[PDB]
Amino acid sequence: MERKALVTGGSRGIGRAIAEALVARGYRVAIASRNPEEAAQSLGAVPLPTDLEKDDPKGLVKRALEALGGLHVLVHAAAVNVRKPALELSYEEWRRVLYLHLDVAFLLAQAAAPHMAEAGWGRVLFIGSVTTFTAGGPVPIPAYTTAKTALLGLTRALAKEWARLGIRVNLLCPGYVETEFTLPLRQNPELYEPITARIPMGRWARPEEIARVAAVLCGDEAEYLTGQAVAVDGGFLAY
Amino acid sequence: MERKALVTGGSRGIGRAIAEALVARGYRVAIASRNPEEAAQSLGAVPLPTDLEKDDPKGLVKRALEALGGLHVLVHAAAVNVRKPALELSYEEWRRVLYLHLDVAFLLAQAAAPHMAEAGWGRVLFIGSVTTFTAGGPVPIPAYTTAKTALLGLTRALAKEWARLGIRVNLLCPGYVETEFTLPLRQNPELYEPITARIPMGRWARPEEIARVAAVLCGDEAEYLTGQAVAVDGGFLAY
Repeated sequence: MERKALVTGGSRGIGRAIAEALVARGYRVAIASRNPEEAAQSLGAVPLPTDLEKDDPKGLVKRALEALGGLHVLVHAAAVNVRKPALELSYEEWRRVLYLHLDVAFLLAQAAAPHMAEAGWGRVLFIGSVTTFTAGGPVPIPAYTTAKTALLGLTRALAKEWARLGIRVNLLCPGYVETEFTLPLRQNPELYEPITARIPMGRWARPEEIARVAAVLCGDEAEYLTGQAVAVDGGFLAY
Repeated sequence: MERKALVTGGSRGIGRAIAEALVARGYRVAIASRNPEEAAQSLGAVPLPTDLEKDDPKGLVKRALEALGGLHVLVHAAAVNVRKPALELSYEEWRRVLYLHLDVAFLLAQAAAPHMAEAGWGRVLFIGSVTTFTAGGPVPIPAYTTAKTALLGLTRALAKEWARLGIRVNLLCPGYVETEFTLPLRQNPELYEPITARIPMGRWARPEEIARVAAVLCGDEAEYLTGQAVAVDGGFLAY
């Protein structure tokens, strides 16, 4: 395969859809997650079992390099969250969310960049949220909101630093998507109704619809597109 | 051809590159401009001679419908500007810039929407600028800045209104691109140097690089992407 890609959180939800879209583009893909074997076998990707809440990120990148024979694309779609308001949230919980979403994003990108630079072409795709621009509405998710907003700053910073190395860095911000990660949200009218009423398209996205844009940001289409957030939200933020 | 597209300002610069990219996607394209015949013949599109600074916009849309047998995509890339500071600018000049960039955007979209709605699928692509987010730096372009920023509001408004009609509306914001429209800017060190120093990628874009993203926003990739600005600027805004 052409481009070599590593997708964390690639066995479920959005990550899985992105991995599938990249395989469809002819990329050699490695899927990292706690239990990536089923997804890897089904999608035709390389499985890299890992617990990114504990395992050294650069170690995962090394494994990806060894498994793929190079590294051009990094998509950090790993998911996790502690849905509690700030007054209830413990520092440990705050750190758990910020570590996986933000610190690991930095560590993975830092480790992957030299390989992309050597190849003279790279794409880093961080995953944001509508909470990169708002506070989540009826849902108490301060840590998640902070982390997903922080990613926009990291995106701009790395895009600036690595622009001359052939690397493009962007933040894909999906809106409300039908996935297991959002399963608890959709199964409650008091929350689903008010949120959906603000989506002009009147429906939540299918993971594959989000992946179409992720693929663009991981390809030649993004040659002159870097340091930006791209929201794919059915019109939610515009409402 | 599949999708039917109308591209204004499609015989030169960014518009021409977008028209070419759409033809490459298998779309039946109509190019509108003062003298679109050479471009239409070269690219394999339908020429629609028109002076959008004077001719009724809905009349152009009608001609496009007749020439293409339908209408799914509208790209308003027509260009014009009066580079004078606010204290020097006359109301007539202010209106000239706002009319072509903004009023005509509204009139063209308003006329095209019913046809897209009937087809159950549509894409409206307005063209912004880095001045949709800033004031142009060393260049005195208040009218242009105002118009290109206004387009973001129009984009959100129309995206919201037409979401359930199958229409997606977005604003492609190109950075500094090598075109004849920007020819006077590039031929002056005192202006080119300070601007380029703020582009992380260290170079201006080729029209075709911008068109790659325009094509995405005029295709199925943008199914769940609406009411947004997408900046393709080599990292300029992020710097």
